[PDB]
Amino acid sequence: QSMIPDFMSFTSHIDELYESAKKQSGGKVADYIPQLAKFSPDLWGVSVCTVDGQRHSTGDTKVPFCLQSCVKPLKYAIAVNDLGTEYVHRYVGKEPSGLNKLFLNEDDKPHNPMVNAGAIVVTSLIKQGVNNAEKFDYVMQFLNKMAGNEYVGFSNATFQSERESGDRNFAIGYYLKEKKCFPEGTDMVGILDFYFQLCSIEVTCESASVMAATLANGGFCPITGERVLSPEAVRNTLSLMHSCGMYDFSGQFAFHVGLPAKSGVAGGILLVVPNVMGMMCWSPPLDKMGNSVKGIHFCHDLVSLCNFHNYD
Amino acid sequence: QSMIPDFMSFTSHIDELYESAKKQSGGKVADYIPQLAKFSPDLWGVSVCTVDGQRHSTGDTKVPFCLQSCVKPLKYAIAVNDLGTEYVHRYVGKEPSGLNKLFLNEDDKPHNPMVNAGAIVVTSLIKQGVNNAEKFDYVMQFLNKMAGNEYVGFSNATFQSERESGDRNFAIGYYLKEKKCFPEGTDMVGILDFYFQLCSIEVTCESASVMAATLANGGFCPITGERVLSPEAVRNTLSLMHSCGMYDFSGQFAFHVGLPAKSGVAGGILLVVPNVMGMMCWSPPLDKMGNSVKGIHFCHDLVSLCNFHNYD
Amino acid sequence: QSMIPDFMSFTSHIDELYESAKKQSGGKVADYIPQLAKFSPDLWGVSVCTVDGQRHSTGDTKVPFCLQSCVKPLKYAIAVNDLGTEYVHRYVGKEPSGLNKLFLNEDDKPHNPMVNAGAIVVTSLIKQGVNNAEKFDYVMQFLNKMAGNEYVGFSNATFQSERESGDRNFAIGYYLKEKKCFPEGTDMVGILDFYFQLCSIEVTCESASVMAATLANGGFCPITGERVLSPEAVRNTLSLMHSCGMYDFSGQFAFHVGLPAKSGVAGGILLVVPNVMGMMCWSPPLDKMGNSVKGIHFCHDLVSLCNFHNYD
Amino acid sequence: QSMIPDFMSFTSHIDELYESAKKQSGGKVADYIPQLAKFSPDLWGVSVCTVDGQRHSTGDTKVPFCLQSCVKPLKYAIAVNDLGTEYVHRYVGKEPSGLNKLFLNEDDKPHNPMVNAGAIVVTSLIKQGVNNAEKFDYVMQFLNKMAGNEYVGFSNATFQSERESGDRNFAIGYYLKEKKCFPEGTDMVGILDFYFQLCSIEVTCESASVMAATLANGGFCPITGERVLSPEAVRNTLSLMHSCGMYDFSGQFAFHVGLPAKSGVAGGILLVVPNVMGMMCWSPPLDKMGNSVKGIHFCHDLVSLCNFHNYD
Repeated sequence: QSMIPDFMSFTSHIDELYESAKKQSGGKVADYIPQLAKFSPDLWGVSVCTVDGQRHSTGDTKVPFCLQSCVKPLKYAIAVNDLGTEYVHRYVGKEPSGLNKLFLNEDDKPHNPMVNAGAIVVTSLIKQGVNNAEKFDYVMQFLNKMAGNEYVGFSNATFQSERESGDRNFAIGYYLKEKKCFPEGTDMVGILDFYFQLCSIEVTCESASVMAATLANGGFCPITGERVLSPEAVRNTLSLMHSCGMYDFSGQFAFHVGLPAKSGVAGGILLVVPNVMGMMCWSPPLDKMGNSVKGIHFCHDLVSLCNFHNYD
Repeated sequence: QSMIPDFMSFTSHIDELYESAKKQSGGKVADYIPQLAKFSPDLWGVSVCTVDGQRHSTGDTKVPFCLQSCVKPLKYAIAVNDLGTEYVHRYVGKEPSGLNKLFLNEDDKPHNPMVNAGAIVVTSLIKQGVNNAEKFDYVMQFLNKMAGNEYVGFSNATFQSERESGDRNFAIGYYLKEKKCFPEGTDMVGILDFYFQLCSIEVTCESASVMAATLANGGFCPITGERVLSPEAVRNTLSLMHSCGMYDFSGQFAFHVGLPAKSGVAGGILLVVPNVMGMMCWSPPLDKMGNSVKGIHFCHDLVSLCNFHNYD
Repeated sequence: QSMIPDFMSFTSHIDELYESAKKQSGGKVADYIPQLAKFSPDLWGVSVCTVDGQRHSTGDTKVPFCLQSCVKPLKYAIAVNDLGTEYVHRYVGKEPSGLNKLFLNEDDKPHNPMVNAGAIVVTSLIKQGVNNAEKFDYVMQFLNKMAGNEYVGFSNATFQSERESGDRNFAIGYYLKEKKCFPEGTDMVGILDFYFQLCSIEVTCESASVMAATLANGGFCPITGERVLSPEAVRNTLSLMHSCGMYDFSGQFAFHVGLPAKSGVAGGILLVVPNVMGMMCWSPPLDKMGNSVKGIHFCHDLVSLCNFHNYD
Repeated sequence: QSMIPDFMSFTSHIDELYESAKKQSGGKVADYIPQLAKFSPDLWGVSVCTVDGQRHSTGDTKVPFCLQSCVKPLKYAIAVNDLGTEYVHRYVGKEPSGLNKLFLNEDDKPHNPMVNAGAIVVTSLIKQGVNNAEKFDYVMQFLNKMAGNEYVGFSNATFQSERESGDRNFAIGYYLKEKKCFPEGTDMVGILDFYFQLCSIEVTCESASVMAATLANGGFCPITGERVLSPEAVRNTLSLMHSCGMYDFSGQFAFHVGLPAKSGVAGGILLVVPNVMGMMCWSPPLDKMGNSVKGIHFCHDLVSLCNFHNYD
């Protein structure tokens, strides 16, 4: 409950950590598509939004960037919220996979919602029946509520490039169709289209931190008081972000940082400190694992300083 | 050189083995598409064609059926014949894979030409540049020469069903595209189309046995004297049929039968006894491994009786 | 901080859950050795020990049983406590493995301290230099402090049976020696002996719950006020128990229960509710995964009722 | 039947190939034990022994060296010869494994007799009941018959070093014991001892080539006319040498050379040309795969020149 004693002083520490992370210039900006290669390796922003509704930003916190995989926890939350744990998990697993890297697990289901095959299946469960345009509007609405109506855009350029370039996602798409992993009567190619769109949704560190804070606040948006996601949805999302949100670094991350988080190839890291605050770190240069270098650094420092680790 | 002493007497033994195999009624006729489910489980034919040009058939040896995977050795032979060992193998491996069942190997190449991913890549190497209609005519011509101009048809029904149903081959198709496994400028979807057509080519035990005899005769068609395939092509094809031609039964088959062979889901088994004869066994009911039950039985008996095993 | 409002009332709920679990009669009592087969499938005990020092038991909470794998978290805590995170992890990983089931990971290290290969390596790090008798006394002392000097015995019968029967642990032992996984100059066979002894240490639900409470209390024994383990040791142990403490059920467990726990083939389940209490459930009949049936049931019920899940 | 036209001229070609291979100075002499590191990288010998009984040697063909893995085909032949295909294969598989590298396969049996786990199991089947000294004498006798009584020694130094250093073979030993892979009442540690001895048996290129010729001659020693191995034994051995005799190079070897062969860490390569001749190439420097560099080179050249490939 009693988060941080003095928020203003906490703010001062965020800035120090931010400054320290700024010195980390390693990594490479994703470049499989021009829309990602465009970004400057020097962009670096950190936005905080407590359960209180208190805000604080430092760095490039108003420059829009694509959620990419950061959207995975979000659409999963939405699915559980509208369909419940039981139904959703008839189509997707609940744990980290081994590491080469099969699309399905022992039961012919994607290992979890945080890997592509999983996110693709989860995408096929949301608002079934209506057209893609409607489904897309539906999720945008949902993301707006989580962000307390702050910035939520869309990158058509990214969407177009992701589609006419995601051969691997199509491989996954057909494979899942082959294994009957989708709900009866699913238009697979149409689902991949919806999936590419969701990955192309844009946010800023500021609006994203509010989304994170909503998850940190048991499903209530810290700046509107509104209930956006069901308790069940939030807990599931957090559990999976804890164990599968940082790609191949998930294990190390859970051990050293101990916080629910989710990274994206755009350089973002959606971080959550349960009952305390939500955060969004962003910096285009990624490491071998695919996580934002400055972001990973900052997260370690934050936990070592404020003792935020799940088991402190 | 000195094959079998008396061919007429050998013929009498073929009939006995054929009759013995006829008692084996186990297995299930493939049924993932209606064109295969249609077949009667009782169809059973065995055609022999020696290096001499001597023929002999017993059973349903004139009922057309699709080559399916039996065409894999054949198109591979063609590729090596027109492009040479070195070039072809820049795109496909030369050995059996482990067993779950990755599309690519350590070097991002399909393990060998006998598995789907391999056959698909091999298909992309033949007669590059021309349209599919032309490529198809080209291979048909080639198959005719191997069969000494005997029956070589095409099943449009099978082709159509294979296409609008091969989700797994499409998964493989996109995956290979993703890993840059095809030659520069390959139209992947167009290649899968050519691949489905090749699998739909029809033969009879009689015309197929002539094809096998051509491979048994170092590349010369036993009934026309013509050189159809280069020595290099024939040896490669035989080596791979020896180790990867019977799906997951390849190991057992190489150990107990010791002959170059290739099975197909239609129930066919293209068998080759180097410098002696070519054969084609056919019977729709397959076992767990996917091989023709009567066919597998007959092959074991043939080797136990005539001591045809590679190492006798 | 504010654990449960009224402990006496909480006690009443424990008894209800205990009674409910009692109806679950499935599973099989381990029987690879007679010392385990001896146990009655009806034994069922649950002991609670809060951070306050408040106690409560129900069922067979005074019948001694072997820790078996339950000792893994405990000796790991000890290693980190005396050697620090960095040193210990030069020899053992920090995450769940895939699932067949290799002894080592990508870096030739046991995946984590909760699997046999890991526990064996961890065992080789404790009190290096002294003889086994001394090492054993050292750990017993440590376990006594964690249990606030309550019951901590030893089963010579189990120890003897485990040794002259653990062919697989010996396979692991030699393999690790082969891969130079032990500290310079380690007597491998001697280490396996120490390992078998540690698995043979006996506790009761009551003394074990105190051990769990010590971990729940940041390293301080709830009934002596003494500092037994360093904060670093406790946090590491808890993180790994969260992700690797329930064998192949770890994933499901982390998702549905969300609590640090560790099971043992004797039927015990060391459970920990951070900053609230420690617990020890015990019931010999195990499920396919190897976890106590009644124990697994009880744990699910406890979290569904008291909302103890890490992310509630 | 009609091997090579003129043997004397063939001899002249062997010398040319031998000379050509001599220029290949790559590779590293095994050095996990001093008894192997001792060898000069320049040693290079090639001995030929036809089915006729005609001999020819070039290079260091009288310098003794350990069979090491070259003994695997030989003891397997012996097992099949005394127990028959059926019995032997209740304990060991018949095919190449995948590639990390599990000790057992799907049925809990070593994949084949050519890998360590397999050879160890095969070793436990020979002359059961008698003591190791007797078993050893028994196999020595057998090897003498295959070598037409030519050089067959023993390296006690190698044996001692292999034992007090084969941690991995012990891991395999205990693992197999754990999976009940040995015949009822097998003294596992005693079997590993017999296994280390068999690997320490010494031969020269000359005596080994005679052993190979015996296999090439359907089980009859070319220089004594005696029947040493049953036809069944020889065919099985050859089939497995064809597919599993060159470690991880087996696939490539079967494709490009197409001859039954078996390599050893001492630098030897037991080669067999069915119904023509037996050979033994030896040169201490091995490649990444573990095969003799000069040996591999020579074998390729031999087949390209004399068209000895199984499918020429």
